[PDB]
Amino acid sequence: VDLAQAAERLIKGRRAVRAFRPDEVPEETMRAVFELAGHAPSNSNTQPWHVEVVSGAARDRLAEALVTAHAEERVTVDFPYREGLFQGVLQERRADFGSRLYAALGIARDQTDLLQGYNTESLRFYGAPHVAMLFAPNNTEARIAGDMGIYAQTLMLAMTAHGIASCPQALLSFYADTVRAELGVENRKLLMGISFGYADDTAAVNGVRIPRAGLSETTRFSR
Amino acid sequence: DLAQAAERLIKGRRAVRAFRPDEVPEETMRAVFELAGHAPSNSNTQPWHVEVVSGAARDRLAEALVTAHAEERVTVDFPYREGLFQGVLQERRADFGSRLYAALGIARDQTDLLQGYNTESLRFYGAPHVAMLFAPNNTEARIAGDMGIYAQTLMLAMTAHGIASCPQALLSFYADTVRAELGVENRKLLMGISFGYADDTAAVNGVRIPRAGLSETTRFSR
Ligand SMILES: NC(=O)C1=CN([C@@H]2O[C@H](COP(=O)(O)OP(=O)(O)OC[C@H]3O[C@@H](n4cnc5c(N)ncnc54)[C@H](OP(=O)(O)O)[C@@H]3O)[C@@H](O)[C@H]2O)C=CC1
Ligand SMILES: Cc1cc2nc3c(=O)[nH]c(=O)nc-3n(C[C@H](O)[C@H](O)[C@H](O)COP(=O)(O)O)c2cc1C
Ligand SMILES: Cc1cc2nc3c(=O)[nH]c(=O)nc-3n(C[C@H](O)[C@H](O)[C@H](O)COP(=O)(O)O)c2cc1C
Repeated sequence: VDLAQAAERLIKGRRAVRAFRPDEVPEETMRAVFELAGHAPSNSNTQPWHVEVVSGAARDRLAEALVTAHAEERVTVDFPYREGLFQGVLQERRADFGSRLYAALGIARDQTDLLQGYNTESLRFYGAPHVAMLFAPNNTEARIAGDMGIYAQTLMLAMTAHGIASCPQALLSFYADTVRAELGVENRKLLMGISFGYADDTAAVNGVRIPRAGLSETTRFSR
Repeated sequence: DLAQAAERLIKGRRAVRAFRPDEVPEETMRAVFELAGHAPSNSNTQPWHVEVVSGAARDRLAEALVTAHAEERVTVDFPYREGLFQGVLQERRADFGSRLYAALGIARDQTDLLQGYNTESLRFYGAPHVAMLFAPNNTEARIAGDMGIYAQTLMLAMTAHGIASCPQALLSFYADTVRAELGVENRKLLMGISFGYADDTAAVNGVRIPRAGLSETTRFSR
């Protein structure tokens, strides 16, 4: 395996997977993956990430607690929304993603109950046997959050290298107090959760193909 | 196999602080930046705007940064206040600094040497190219997280083609200077990434920065 070919395979191969088989990732493989992810760089080598990996009965209790919190409207998000977050082309991209996702699920925007069933399953980690909750310092701002993203991508690519599918989910961070209470975590903010395991390649949702903007839209070269 | 190749990329990438003058071939640069675009993001928003600078334009930019620093014209879009890092995070920062400054041969009391080192850092460590990572005006934690996803995708794509890199928060302390030299408006500068081919004869490139143990950053429960 040539390095240039390997990076293309990992980077393009990793996709947000929304339906998993129940089979667990072997403990030795999970150890190798999370050890490798720790090699992510960060400002001054601060490594601000605190990662809680949940499996088995603890993962089942956590899924049920999230479903209950969602039903009781107990939203406890650590990161507030900022006005005008997605305007212009950012809004166009979100709308296009939403349309492709709902078309792959076979759901129309007006089918409120079907959107509910789908979102209940999202809180059950899309059936994934494992979830990694990415906690960050209480004073996390843009620079620290950037490092949390560097880590998240290092982890997802290390998972892809071992045939482990993943879904990064901001949704899980909307019930941060529930995650903290279940896991006994104190004085840390929850940025996202990453559901992981082995993809169910028969699920239509895993056939969704999300495009990218391309060089003309993202990059400029000057000399 | 793929598992070994991922280990080689993730562990092989290091912050390189001395470069050869040789340029990255244009076709390789286009392939690397197109591959980096495959980074995921919230709702596929892809909030990144990247300015890649080379040749005479890179020289003019480096000299403008050197001048801004010498004149104390610091302009920051994202604050970096002292005390941002506490407890173990502060000790990891101090431990890194002790390792870096020992490799550079610069003591804590050497103001003239620290100034000379910072001048070279604003000259992108002699790298033939620099990528300036611009983010939306209203960037907060979630959007910044996506910028980080992109930055790591880009650095690993570079490593795969034997391209060395150094992410630099330092360059974001002269945001108005970078904006003016590049004709950029209404975007915030998060960081710069200097890149090219490592000068393997430089002592600074021999530094190996460790990581906290898996037991220190990760907790498994069932
Ligand atoms: N307002 C501004 O202009 C700011 C600029 N920056 C820049 O952004 C980058 C990031 O800064 P930072 O993350 O602090 O990294 P720095 O390299 O500045 O400092 C990293 C660590 O090394 C220590 N250190 C500094 N000099 C020595 C030495 N000779 N021997 C041993 N240890 C040493 C620092 O202590 P100490 O606490 O004494 O610095 C700190 O613990 C740098 O280029 C910095 O100059 C960062 C923040 C604010
Ligand atoms: C930080 C972050 C948070 C995300 N949050 C969610 C989420 O809550 N639910 C979800 O279904 N997908 C979520 N996504 C996944 C995407 O929507 C996806 O990465 C994007 O559409 C690009 O598609 P791809 O990853 O399949 O290439 C998130 C992605 C990231 C990077
Ligand atoms: C977002 C970010 C900003 C950084 N800023 C600087 C910088 O301004 N100057 C510098 O010499 N190194 C900078 N670093 C590089 C590191 O300090 C380095 O990644 C860390 O010490 C781990 O070492 P390694 O990348 O060689 O494995 C930065 C790293 C990141 C991820």
